[PDB]
Amino acid sequence: SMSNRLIFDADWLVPEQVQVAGQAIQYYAARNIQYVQHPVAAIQVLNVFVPAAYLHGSSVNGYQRATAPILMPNTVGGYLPGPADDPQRVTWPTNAGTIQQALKRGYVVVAAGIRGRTTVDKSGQRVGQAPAFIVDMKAAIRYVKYNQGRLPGDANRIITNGTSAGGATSALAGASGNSAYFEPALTALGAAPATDDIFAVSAYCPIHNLEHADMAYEWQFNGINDWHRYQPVAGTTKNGRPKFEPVSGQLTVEEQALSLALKAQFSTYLNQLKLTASDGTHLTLNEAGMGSFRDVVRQLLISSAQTAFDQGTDIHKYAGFVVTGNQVTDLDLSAYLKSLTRMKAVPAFDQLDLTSPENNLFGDATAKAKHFTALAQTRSTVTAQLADAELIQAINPLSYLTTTSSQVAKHWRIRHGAADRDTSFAIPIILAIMLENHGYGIDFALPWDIPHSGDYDLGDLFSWIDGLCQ
Ligand SMILES: CCOC(=O)c1cc(O)cc(O)c1
Repeated sequence: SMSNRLIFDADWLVPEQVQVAGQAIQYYAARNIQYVQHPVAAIQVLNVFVPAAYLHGSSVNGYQRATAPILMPNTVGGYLPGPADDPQRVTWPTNAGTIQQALKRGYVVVAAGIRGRTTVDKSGQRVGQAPAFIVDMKAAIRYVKYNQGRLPGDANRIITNGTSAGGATSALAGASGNSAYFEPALTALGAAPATDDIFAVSAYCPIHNLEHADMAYEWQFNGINDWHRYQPVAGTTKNGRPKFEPVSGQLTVEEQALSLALKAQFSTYLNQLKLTASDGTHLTLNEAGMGSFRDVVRQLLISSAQTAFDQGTDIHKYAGFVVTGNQVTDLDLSAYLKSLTRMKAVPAFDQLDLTSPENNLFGDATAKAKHFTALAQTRSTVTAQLADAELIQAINPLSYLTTTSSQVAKHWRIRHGAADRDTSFAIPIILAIMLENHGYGIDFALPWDIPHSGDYDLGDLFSWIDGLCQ
């Protein structure tokens, strides 16, 4: 209610500890903070964790109470609700380990609870579909920045982090700072009267650019007709990890047809982006999906393999790589992709029967699911509606990156595993290049043999953060 003044009190912080790397790490915690005046869902709370030194006037890793970076991780996966995280949390989903390490590194951590596609209110109406996820992320950022100087850490040094859907969430927060589009939603929530532009973005395999992901996916996996992924089983746990029974299928001629068309459409979309290499040349693809852009994808995978090769890794686990002496000199991209295997069917994202997580994301209180591409809407196998064009645009990080804006985060670090088949490599690569082209700092790589995951290189993530903030 309006009784919630959204004023943080350091007095709320109580002492706790956790074991990390053979050491006891002491911190303080304030949990279950209602970060808007008018929440519609119980998940809309945030947890604050603070290195103990900052409540004793002291330093960690060159940081103080006033100057510490504020890492704002989220637990969003599959565009599902993301509960407020906790270094003590053991139930799925959680990046508790990351919080532990971050506190050890001297970062303030603000772990916000985020609505997702399955979230219902008191009446049982859906209130977590798009753009609830980013609205909540922004509202939590606004709470932190409103409470600058009351809350430990530098609110001008907010660094978001997330994996997959959560990576898109993090990238979107960095891209869309102070966007007028989200103002009516934030106002109706009673979010804090402050800005939501952030300092830096960490994103692991950001599942974004959803309206172009089907085209990118088929550009990559066309010619490969068997798909291999995972699906629900159960068994009672102690901490709710939803378990994955395998299922594989075989592309129908209808599917193959869509695939070939989708692949072709990707050339057109890609070319109109006017992406440039650092030499300044237009990155392109021809009608068959070959060209300088494909060569860039190939070079990043080659770079990935070389790093692994130099560490004694057997890169021939996958097919396609040419090694000449001590150098990965070339790559048969098609052979590699076939050895990697296709994961999703066709379309990969905007399914014709509205059964994808992204279909459900684009639903509303009235519609459980919607299409978000013209092709899937035209070829729908169920009665369906197209999601609003402005909404699709609003939750795509790329929409904001057509210029150097002061509202866009200046510092970006993006990773997508070289064994991650959940979206085309082209998707994070486009994001990476567009950032570079427009003058933003961008640290990008496709880490060797890394599956759909995140937070696996914390030592390098934290080194990157420290390079920015100290
Ligand atoms: C399975 C967890 O990762 C996700 O967040 C995710 C989200 C998507 O929209 C699609 C996907 O393959 C994974």
